[PDB]
Amino acid sequence: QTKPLPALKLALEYIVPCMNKHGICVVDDFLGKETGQQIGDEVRALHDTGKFTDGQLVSQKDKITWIEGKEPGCETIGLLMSSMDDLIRHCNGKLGSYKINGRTKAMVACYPGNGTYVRHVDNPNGDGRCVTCIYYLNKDWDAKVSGGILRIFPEGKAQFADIEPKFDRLLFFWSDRRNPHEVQPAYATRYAITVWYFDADERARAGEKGVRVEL
Ligand SMILES: N#Cc1ccc(-c2cccc3ncnn23)cc1
Ligand SMILES: [Fe+2]
Repeated sequence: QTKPLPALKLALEYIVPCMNKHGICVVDDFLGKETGQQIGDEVRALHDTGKFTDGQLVSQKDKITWIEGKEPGCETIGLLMSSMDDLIRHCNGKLGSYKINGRTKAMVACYPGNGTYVRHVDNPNGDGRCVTCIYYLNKDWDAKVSGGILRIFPEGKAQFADIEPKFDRLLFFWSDRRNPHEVQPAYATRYAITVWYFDADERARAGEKGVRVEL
């Protein structure tokens, strides 16, 4: 007896108030089992064929790739991105005073899970990114056995959030200092896709994390 929520309804009746109140918003069953397993297979195919780069080489002074959405074998990742963009479009105007004029490409990541991430802020220095969006791909993830919980500590609140990296879960949170977060050790392989959305004013006033594409 079940139906998908129209994006406008999901954005305005849930995402906007959740974000404005808590700065964090979880949406389960975002795309359904079929589209989600297709994304998983595409992500796993990229990994098996050796298209990922060591993530420690990116950050220094996990394994990742950046997906635009139109590449061969990434069609459904492109659809995920379109569906995310639609939600943000229906929100835009009402997520704080942000006006979102773009986003990064999709960061597709494999986290091997062998006791691997410390508390950090995604955007500490006003790099322009205002909303972090993560989509998880781990079928039948059991956190008791496997770990890998994202813990978020909203700043100046007497509460925190424990987000399992669950299949077909879409997560939004403010990328700035409001949401320091850590990832507890994991003991199985994980896949996720992260996109960051840009506020126009902060972006204009400021690698691949600094590349704004249109929605
Ligand atoms: N599944 C899964 C999965 C695991 C770890 C992270 C990860 C790594 C490093 C920093 C960071 N910040 C927020 N998530 N996250 C993201 C997704
Ligand atoms: Fe993070």
